[PDB]
Amino acid sequence: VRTIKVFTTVDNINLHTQVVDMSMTYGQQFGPTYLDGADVTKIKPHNSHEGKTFYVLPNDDTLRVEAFEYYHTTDPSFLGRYMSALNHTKKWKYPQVNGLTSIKWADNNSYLATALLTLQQIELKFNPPALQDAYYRARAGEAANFCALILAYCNKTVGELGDVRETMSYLFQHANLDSCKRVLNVVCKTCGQQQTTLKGVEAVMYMGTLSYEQFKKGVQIPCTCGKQATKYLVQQESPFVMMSAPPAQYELKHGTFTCASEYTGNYQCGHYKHITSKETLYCIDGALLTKSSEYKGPITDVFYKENSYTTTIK
Ligand SMILES: C[C@H](c1cccc2ccccc12)N(C)Cc1c[nH]c2ccccc12
Ligand SMILES: [Cl-]
Ligand SMILES: [Cl-]
Ligand SMILES: [Zn+2]
Repeated sequence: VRTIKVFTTVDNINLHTQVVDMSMTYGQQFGPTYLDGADVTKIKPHNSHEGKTFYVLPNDDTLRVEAFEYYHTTDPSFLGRYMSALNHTKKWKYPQVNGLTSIKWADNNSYLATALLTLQQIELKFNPPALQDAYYRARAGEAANFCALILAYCNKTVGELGDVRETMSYLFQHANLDSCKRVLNVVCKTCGQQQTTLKGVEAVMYMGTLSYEQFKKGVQIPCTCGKQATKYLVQQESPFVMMSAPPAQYELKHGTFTCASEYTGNYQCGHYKHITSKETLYCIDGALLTKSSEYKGPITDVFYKENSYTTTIK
């Protein structure tokens, strides 16, 4: 009966020394077991595994508390889905483009690259240590854990096409946006006026207009009475806002926005690029950079900086 010592973990923070029997598979001793994202459940220990860290499923109360404190989910499939994604994302390339960590195109990942670039330019604090830790690694040029976590949190698999807005909506649920506040006023000539207050994620996302300036002046929306009403922004307290709309030709102007999602294609099949405003306009398309003084193209999300806005409309 020969043995080696290894560490098991659910979080890569808390390591648990195990003595393993070299004549049994990891799966027989631990249940589902991963080594650097690879599924080694049906593999027998190797002398070179001595002192290495293996991920296991949280199969006791100690490991369940550790997994919940790290990932902020009790979903028992999570660790498995993370590890399966990570097995592929650790093989992607993470180009430095204009001081930002991007992703070289692979496995329909344009929506993920656009989300990754966006997250480096808006002010957001994630609540799960897993997302905070992986975000810092992605900033340091190694975004594999961060991309695999995004896929697991969004219940998406490597290879699937995706929507930046839906990705941002899920990630914003795991961010501290509690103090974000939005006040709206809607004016219908038939129904009269309606003031509402939104908090949290709803306070920073809007669907139907790209222009923050037009949101402040008033946008036309369908009223429940079948007429068009005017909705405008009374008050915003947030460090950014995200303005989305079905893709349409749109002019982006240097210095008037943080960054933007360009989308070419249809609802099922298409490709994202990312536009960012620095000293001029940069278009980042995975590894590919192109720069211009002006931009006109199919835009679906625009991000703006904010702190505190109050309308002067009385
Ligand atoms: C930007 C785009 C989109 C958003 C909203 C309205 C649109 C209308 C026409 C064409 C595209 C539209 N996403 C990716 C499509 C999309 C949404 N959810 C998805 C889930 C998987 C794959 C693609 C998608
Ligand atoms: Cl793509
Ligand atoms: Cl963070
Ligand atoms: Zn009305």
